[PDB]
Amino acid sequence: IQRYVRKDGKCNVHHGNVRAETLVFSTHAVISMRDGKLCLMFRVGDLRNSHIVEASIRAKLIKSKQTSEGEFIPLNQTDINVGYYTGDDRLFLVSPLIISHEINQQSPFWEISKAQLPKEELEIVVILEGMVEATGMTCQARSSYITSEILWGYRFTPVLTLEDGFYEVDYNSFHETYETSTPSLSAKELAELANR
Amino acid sequence: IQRYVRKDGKCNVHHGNVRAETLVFSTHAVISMRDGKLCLMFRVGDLRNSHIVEASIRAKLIKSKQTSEGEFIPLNQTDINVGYYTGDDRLFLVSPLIISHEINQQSPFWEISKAQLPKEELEIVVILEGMVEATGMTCQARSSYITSEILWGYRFTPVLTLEDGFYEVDYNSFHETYETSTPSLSAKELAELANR
Amino acid sequence: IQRYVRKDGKCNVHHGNVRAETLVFSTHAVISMRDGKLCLMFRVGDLRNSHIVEASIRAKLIKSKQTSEGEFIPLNQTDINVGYYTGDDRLFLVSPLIISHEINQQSPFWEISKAQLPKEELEIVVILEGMVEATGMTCQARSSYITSEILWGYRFTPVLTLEDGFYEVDYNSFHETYETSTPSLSAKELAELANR
Amino acid sequence: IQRYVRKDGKCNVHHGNVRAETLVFSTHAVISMRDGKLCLMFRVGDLRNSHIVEASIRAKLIKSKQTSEGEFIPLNQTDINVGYYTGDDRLFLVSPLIISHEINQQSPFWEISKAQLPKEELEIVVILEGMVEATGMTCQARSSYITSEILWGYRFTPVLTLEDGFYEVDYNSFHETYETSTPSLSAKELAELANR
Ligand SMILES: [Mg+2]
Repeated sequence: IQRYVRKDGKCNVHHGNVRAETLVFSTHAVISMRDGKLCLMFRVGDLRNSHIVEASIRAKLIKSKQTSEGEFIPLNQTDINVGYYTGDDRLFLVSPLIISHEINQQSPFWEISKAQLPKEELEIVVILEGMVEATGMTCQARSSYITSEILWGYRFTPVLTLEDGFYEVDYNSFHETYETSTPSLSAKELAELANR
Repeated sequence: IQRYVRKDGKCNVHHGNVRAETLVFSTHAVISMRDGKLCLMFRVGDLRNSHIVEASIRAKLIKSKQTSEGEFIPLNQTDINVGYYTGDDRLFLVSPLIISHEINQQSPFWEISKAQLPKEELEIVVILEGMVEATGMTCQARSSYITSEILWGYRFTPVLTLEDGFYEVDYNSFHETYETSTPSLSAKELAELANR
Repeated sequence: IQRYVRKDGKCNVHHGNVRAETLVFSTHAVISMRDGKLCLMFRVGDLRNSHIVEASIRAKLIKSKQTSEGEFIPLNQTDINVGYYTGDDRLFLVSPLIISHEINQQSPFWEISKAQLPKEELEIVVILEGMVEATGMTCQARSSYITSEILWGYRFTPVLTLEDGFYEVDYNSFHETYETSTPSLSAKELAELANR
Repeated sequence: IQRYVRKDGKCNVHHGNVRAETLVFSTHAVISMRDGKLCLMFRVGDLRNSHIVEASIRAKLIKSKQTSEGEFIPLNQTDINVGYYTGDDRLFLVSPLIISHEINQQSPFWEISKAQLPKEELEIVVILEGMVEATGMTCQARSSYITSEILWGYRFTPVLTLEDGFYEVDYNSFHETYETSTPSLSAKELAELANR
């Protein structure tokens, strides 16, 4: 069993690193099943040459909406759950990670089906926050996924491989994704169907 | 669909910006229905020329009170819920936002009706907190809404408009508000009535 | 109605202030009823000449204990609830505040009666944390309450008075406390008795 | 009763201290019963010559996994509960502490028995985070526990002793541990058995 982190806290990624370069999110987001739940996921890269202390991830849904009373909100913001409750948004960013927002009753994608997706006018804003160990200062990295950028029924290619006592990152695959069998019903719909 | 945030994280607000100027809250707060719940809301502006990382919002109710045991607390503080539980107080401040505190059983405005409002001796203190990307340092901006400053049965004028691939802010409307049909019962009261 | 905080965010405490001096906790802690719940409370002062951004309060119970399996923990730590869940530990420190830990089933003082108190070998450690606006840096102030320092059946004298459009703090009363009718049963006990 | 923390906030540990040296986690982790619940625990040392403000602890489980849909995640991360919900991960690090993750239904060790442990391919990554009072800057200390490093059915030797009005730390015992009667069933198993 090859350790990921050594006893003295130095990680075993990127042989011969030194722990500006900007951080990178995947260009696309994918939606597909993980242990019977539908999930929207996007990938978030590390910083090749520095740790990010107190790193956290959050996402906003930006979407215009009209309240049952006729109030119209341009570009309304609401928070997408990417680990907030269990502390799984407190990232340990030492190699690219797939962040997953599980689509449940409280998720805004609850009723969005495959067909219905390309119709919706929305944008996921993703936001990484954390203190760069090296620099001492607080960073923020952002990115965005509009409708046409969320690929339904795909999964992220793995990029992490163990080679000679270090784990190397094939950054070429970073944005690459592949197709997999995935129902085209909405989450709400899978739930109804399952629950009888 | 015109993006709000570009792939590399630069937002599309305030054409030709550069991301001291002080931040601004609305002068008044409004109370009115959103999807069948009564809501107290106030607006909170952005910083025209800088992002605010790890920006959060909180509000205190300052109100003198007497405990059933006769203890009298001058200017007692209690926390107003403006997204604390779901992470909707973790703001993405890139254009003025209406913050909403939904008036539920645990809200102190639960039993405050329209008539009853101008009678109560209270003050909402609003507090924005966050690190100014530019400056590196932690900012705090505060403001206040006393009774006469909460307008019952109004809504905030929208200020956000898309113009030629950027979203511009009509800062003139920032404080402006308009009237709308709104019941004059208290939340507790609407709840009773609805629940039979 | 004299405002506590002005529209531009400047508070109306300590006429002619300028917003080292150390922060101060009360020398004693008191235990007494507030709206039918028993409460341990201690007072925590402000900084006469500076705000404290992102100010929070927490408390630890330090008490030696033996697990049902015979493991003996010297000076075991467990967290005392002083607003953690509702965000009432996120302080707005602009005049001395009484912090209250309500003694409920999950509080370690649940079964501690008046008689039983002076028998217990314990220490409350109180810890204020926050960034000094002036200094830019993170402060921590601590203090402690051992058994003999928790006064049962008392209340904190008020210190806050409005004088000519500013609220002045009578710092003399800061530590002073007074007696009030308070049952000498433990919380667990009041609960049983009440619940029949 | 010898105080642990004095009225003015100075702690009574390490006679003649001055409040680089690196922080230290125990080399091993132990698993054993505390008040009828099974617990994985590891020890985390203080900094002999400085306090750590806003100190927090978190742990990740790193373990490769395959989703019921065949997706294979190398070195999957999931958060281990070490006080997140009650605020017991907000440490008061003034002498080495045993951090305890109670193994319940939501813990990944739920179904891991004594026999089954040495078979599993996993790694606990532990991460201390906090601002060094002295230095002004944010620190991160990390360490790791692979399978062979978690000792089943052991307890941490105590290291804290009161000597002449100060509490001294026998740093020799810091990593030392001892054996105790402990069932070899998994938590899930003890639960079933107990619950009839
Ligand atoms: Mg911070």
